[PDB]
Amino acid sequence: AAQTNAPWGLARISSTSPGTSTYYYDESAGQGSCVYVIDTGIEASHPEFEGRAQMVKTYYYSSRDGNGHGTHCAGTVGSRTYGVAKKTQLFGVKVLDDNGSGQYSTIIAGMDFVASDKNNRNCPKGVVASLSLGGGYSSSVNSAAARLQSSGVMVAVAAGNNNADARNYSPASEPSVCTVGASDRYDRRSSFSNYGSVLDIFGPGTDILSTWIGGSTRSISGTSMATPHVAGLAAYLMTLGKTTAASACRYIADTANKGDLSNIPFGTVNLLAYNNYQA
Repeated sequence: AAQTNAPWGLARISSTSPGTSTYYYDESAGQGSCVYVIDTGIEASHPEFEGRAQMVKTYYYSSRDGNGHGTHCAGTVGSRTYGVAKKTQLFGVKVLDDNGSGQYSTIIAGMDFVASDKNNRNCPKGVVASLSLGGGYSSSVNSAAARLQSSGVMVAVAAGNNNADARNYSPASEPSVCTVGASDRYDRRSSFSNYGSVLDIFGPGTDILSTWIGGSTRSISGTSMATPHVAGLAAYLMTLGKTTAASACRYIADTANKGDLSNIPFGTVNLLAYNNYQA
């Protein structure tokens, strides 16, 4: 399938070169997979989600996304226009308040929630969780992400936006999950992207158009935007049967575009997420 005039990041993930604008992908499109977006919520009524999004859990007075961040990330995973995996099921877990903040204890509870809640959902092609969040190093936060991954969920986490080594941030620094840095449309490391040996992969993160609250759209930047590209890619590849939740991060790294990014510090992987779809 071909989506013309796609957001640059979608075109990038199906291309061997920057500078194109059509996204190419297998029409299976993540059907039968599920992606949890652990964030500020999801405006599931947005026409872009086509009834495929729902809130399953909140720790606050509402499950609604009063911020926009979670809706934007969910849009990059799975919206009809802005999403990588256009037929996946999206499940929102609101661990962040409407200012975008959340206690680590709530975030941990949300990860353990997903590890159990997947047993209440129909996801025959597999389960992914996208975590566009983080703070300073915490062994307990890393352990929660490790448990979620161990339970059979492909966990993708943001590297962070500090232009620093991600070893000092959580859950970015957890070895067993997929830690995602950000790139721009010219294949440069995004100016804010964290780096370091703990990164597994880069995805599009600068000037990413996606869904927003109030039935709208906007373009924002962050490793928060790169992470759902990778989460959606994992769901898409799992639906194709090419990989599993336990092996998808390694598979994405195996099949990435290699050596094409600029300003990657010595010792950080130079790998850009790529669907290897041959139309």
